[PDB]
Amino acid sequence: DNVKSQMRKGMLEYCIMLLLHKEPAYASDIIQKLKEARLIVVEGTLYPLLTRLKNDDLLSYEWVESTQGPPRKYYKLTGKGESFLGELEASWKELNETVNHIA
Amino acid sequence: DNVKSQMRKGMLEYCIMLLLHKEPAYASDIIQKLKEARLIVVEGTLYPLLTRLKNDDLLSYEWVESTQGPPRKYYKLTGKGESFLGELEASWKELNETVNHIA
Ligand SMILES: OC[C@H]1O[C@H](O)[C@H](O)[C@@H](O)[C@@H]1O
Ligand SMILES: OC[C@H]1O[C@H](O)[C@H](O)[C@@H](O)[C@@H]1O
Repeated sequence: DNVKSQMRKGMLEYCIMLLLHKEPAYASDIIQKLKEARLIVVEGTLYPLLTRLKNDDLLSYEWVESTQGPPRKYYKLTGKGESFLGELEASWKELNETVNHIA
Repeated sequence: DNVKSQMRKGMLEYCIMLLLHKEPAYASDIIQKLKEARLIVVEGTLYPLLTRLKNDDLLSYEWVESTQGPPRKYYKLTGKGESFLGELEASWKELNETVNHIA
């Protein structure tokens, strides 16, 4: 219920930070890169997490302004985002020295 | 702040479920197996997560009753815990088909 929900948000949040770490991207680029990974994540799911990560200053954005379409948010992983990402990746790595003790 | 906190709880929660998946254990066994993994996690950190995972029926416990010491909680990963754990491990695995698209 609550634990499952937060942990699943966490996985998706980590995945967003992962995808943004090399290239900045529109939400639509993120959705598309997920599609290539055989993952469907809709706007209803993706948008609030982007907002949550921006609010904690892990992501930041600038508006891309046009005359042809609406303003689009162009997201990048911040300094704080890159450091926290580095922490998490090393923690998954440690979680395989754990996977030795479990088995 | 908030995102960092929930994501770190998530990592530890996953680690607890990982450690409990083969063997049931006292909190002290979990702390000890973490010590062997070069990880220090104190009671103040571990206890509320165990409680949180039990409350979502991912863990369950029975009291070990003695005349020599106090009652001790003996924890195991539930059916629901094992299934959710299986979901998460496969999701980390998928997160390496993601790690190809990131690079
Ligand atoms: O607000 C416009 C939104 O749609 C655009 O297609 C972009 O993918 C996204 O970054 C932005 O949030
Ligand atoms: O309540 C007693 C507590 O301490 C014991 O040492 C056990 O490690 C733990 O499972 C239990 O929660």
